Amino acid sequence: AVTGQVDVKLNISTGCTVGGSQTEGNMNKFGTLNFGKTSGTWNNVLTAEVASAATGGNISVTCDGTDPVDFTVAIDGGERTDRTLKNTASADVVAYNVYRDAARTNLYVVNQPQQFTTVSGQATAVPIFGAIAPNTGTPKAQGDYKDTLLVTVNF
Amino acid sequence: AVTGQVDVKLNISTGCTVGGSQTEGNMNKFGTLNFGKTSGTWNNVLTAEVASAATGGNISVTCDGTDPVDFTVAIDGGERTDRTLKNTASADVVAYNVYRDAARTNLYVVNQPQQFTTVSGQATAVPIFGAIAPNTGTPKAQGDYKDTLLVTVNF
Repeated sequence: AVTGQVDVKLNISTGCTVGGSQTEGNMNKFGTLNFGKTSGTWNNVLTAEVASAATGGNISVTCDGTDPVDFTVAIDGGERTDRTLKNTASADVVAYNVYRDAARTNLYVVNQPQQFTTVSGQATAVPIFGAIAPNTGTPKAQGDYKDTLLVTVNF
Repeated sequence: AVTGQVDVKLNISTGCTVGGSQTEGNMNKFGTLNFGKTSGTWNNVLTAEVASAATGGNISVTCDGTDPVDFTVAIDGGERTDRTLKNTASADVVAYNVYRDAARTNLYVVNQPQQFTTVSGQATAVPIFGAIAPNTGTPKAQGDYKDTLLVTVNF
């Protein structure tokens, strides 16, 4: 019998809120990274942007304050922690990655707070640009591949 | 004068130990559930994970032996027994809950042994995922809200 304590805390004072999300039960549904349909072996880098579940556009984070606030954005490694989509039925995997800029260069490194700014009376967008490498080796099995990345807007 | 007996017992043989805790005086400090800063009325479900007081990551329970032991995890209802954080100065309360899975579905029911597995030469993590409902009604007073959940790793 090892009984222990867990201090719970919350500082209600002046915070920042994330728009574009829908409450899926008790977990915020931020959006979808839909690469679309594809064949077994694709030569072009498959690339799609996150579509917020609430509006359809990009996640719009706004801060409830007057002065500028510097908030951070961190995305985790997915269900299996290595950013791989898994086929619903078979065990095939599809490696992918999420970048922050339009040219697939600034990668959202696993469990890292990619910095962000937010200004007076405005909603800043959180671009989560997906990208998949060209698979010109083995044709992955037919079906639907999925993953649930947990995006962590933290301060 | 009602004098009575209390039998004390301890079976020293082959037990299981919880890592990630720090001994706060004579009580094991397991960790912190830090939801962060927030405004009076938040529309998004505030959500944070427990951070072990010893390492900063998740509580890592390991057992001492060779056969996989099945240990249980039970969390209580907090200081007031209804999972509410209380403002340090005023009497305002903030209802919350702790779940076991990443999607806020498998709730750690009050005083219930949520089952767990553990194999030899490995440490299993105890995910205590916090979650707070969207308060879009009354703005709670400014300040710090706290609670001390007692996590009970028992066999």
